[PDB]
This record gives sequence, C-alpha cells and structure tokens, in this order.
Amino acid sequence: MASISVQYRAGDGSMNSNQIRPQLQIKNNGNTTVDLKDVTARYWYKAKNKGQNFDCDYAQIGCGNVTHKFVTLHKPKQGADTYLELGFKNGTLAPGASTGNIQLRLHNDDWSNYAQSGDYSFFKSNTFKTTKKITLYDQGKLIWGTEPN
Repeated sequence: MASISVQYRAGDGSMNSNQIRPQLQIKNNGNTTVDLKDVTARYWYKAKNKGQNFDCDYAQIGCGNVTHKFVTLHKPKQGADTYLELGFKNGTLAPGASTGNIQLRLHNDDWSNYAQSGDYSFFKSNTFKTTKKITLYDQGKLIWGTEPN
C-alpha cells in the first residue's frame, strides 16, 4: 500500500474559539509515488448537530486543488459525530515528498464557539506533529491512522 502520514497542529488559540483550525501536511514515507487524487483525509470531531462550514485559507498545493465535504456519522462515536473529508483534484508525491501546509478553518453556521478538547482529531501542540487521529485513505481504503470507535 501507499505509505503516507499526516502532520498536524491546531491553529493557535483555536480550541475554544469559533473556528476549528486544522493545519495539515501529508507526507509520502514510502518508496512509491502517491497520486493525491486518490487520497482522502478525515478530520473527526463533534459538530454536535450544528451545521458546518469550510474554508481553505492557504495550501502549498493550492486551495483550488483541495476538495472537502462534511459527513455526519451514522451515530456518535467517542470524540466524533462528524468528519471533514479532504480530497485533492490532482498532484503527486514522490517518495519523501510532502504536500506542505494545508491551512483550514471550520465554523458553525451560527459562528458559536466550539469546545474542541474532546474532538477525536483535535490537539493543541507547539509544532506540527504526526498524528494517527487524522486518517488517510487510498480510494477509500484506510491506510493511515485509526478511526474513532
């Protein structure tokens, strides 16, 4: 399988703000290329039955090349009742290459504050960290990380 992983950190100050601010990178750790069009990422969290809204503020690969959708889970899980799924229109990663930064913001329809501490894919961190809690897929097959249970 493709060997890719996600580096992430929450945007500073975002935790109890009115925005979820995932900062992500996807790196190809393997010895094969990766076609990003086949790759999706899922950021799992509790939207708590509030309508969700997406912005891409900047991506090294170009925000216009990033796709998104929100998916409500059948029923809530620990740490998640929704995921944001990211996809890509194009782009490849050679072995060792990274997407570079993908800087996103999510907000509730009513711009109310989130309380993100319990969100499966959320954590505060001083720097980008590898995380197993943002999952990656190759044509929909899980290839990085662990989904909430």
